Amino acid sequence: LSDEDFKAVFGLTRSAFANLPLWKQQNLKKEKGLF
Repeated sequence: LSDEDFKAVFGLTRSAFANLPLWKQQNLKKEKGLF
């Protein structure tokens, strides 16, 4: 997924995602079915 696609899926950029704690990233990926 490119940045725009990622933002379309997660509602935030990959940078904003990386700005999140890794457990939050885990939960988000698991939530959005991309784990």
